Amino acid sequence: RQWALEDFEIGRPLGKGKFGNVYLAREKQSKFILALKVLFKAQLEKAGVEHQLRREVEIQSHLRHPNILRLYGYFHDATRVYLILEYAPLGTVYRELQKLSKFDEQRTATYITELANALSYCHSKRVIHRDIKPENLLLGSAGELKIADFLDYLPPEMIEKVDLWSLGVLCYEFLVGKPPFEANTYQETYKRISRVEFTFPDFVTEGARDLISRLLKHNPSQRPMLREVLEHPWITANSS
Ligand SMILES: CNc1nccc(-c2cccnc2Oc2ccc(NC(=O)Nc3cccc(C(F)(F)F)c3)cc2C)n1
Repeated sequence: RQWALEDFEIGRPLGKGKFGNVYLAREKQSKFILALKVLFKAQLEKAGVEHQLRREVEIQSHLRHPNILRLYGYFHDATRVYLILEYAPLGTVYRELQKLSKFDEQRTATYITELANALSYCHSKRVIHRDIKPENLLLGSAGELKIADFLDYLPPEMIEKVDLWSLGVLCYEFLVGKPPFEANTYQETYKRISRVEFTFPDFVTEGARDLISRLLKHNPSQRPMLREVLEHPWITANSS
């Protein structure tokens, strides 16, 4: 397939992102609704990520999972790069979280389940996802989470099995409304993650504390496998 900008009808802006604006779009060849990101060669060059982007897209093109935001393909012209992406009608988990302040245990477990299934898919094909932020987590029409990930969220080994640490930080944030190691200073945040200093408010149930505590280990090897997250009693009791 040899894509071009002529193949799409451009609709409303969906906001700014890292290295370009994202627009609602509709492909003339199929009438199908999607999202189009516009990037700039000069901006990608000035930083030095042009080679990292070309790799990410090649990997991203070969991933078919309902909990990963689909990259249908890509193209470029003289001065721009274009990503053809699945549109997520329900927005970000980030925005939802600040709207709702926090999530109950059914919403959290269901999300973690969805994440762990997407992270399992990627494991069975030797693809590794680093840190995962709520900003990179999008929502489809049926409310299902979709990963759009091509300090507070980084494990101790990346600042001094990364998937699992991310699952633990998110599970905490979803229920509590703030990341577990957040502090007023970058140095204080550093100390928290390195020493793994988190405390639960009174309302976090014991089953959730067991999962989070097993996920937030300093030693990467002592973190559970993704199957063990999916079979955890708290997860299966609360997931839809
Ligand atoms: C509302 N529904 C909806 N639906 C689909 C999209 C959006 C969307 C909207 C606004 C912004 N990003 C949006 O989606 C994204 C689109 C790509 C990316 N990833 C990305 O830009 N990665 C990226 C870039 C440069 C260099 C690099 C590199 F190579 F350096 F790592 C890696 C991440 C998001 C989150 N929104």
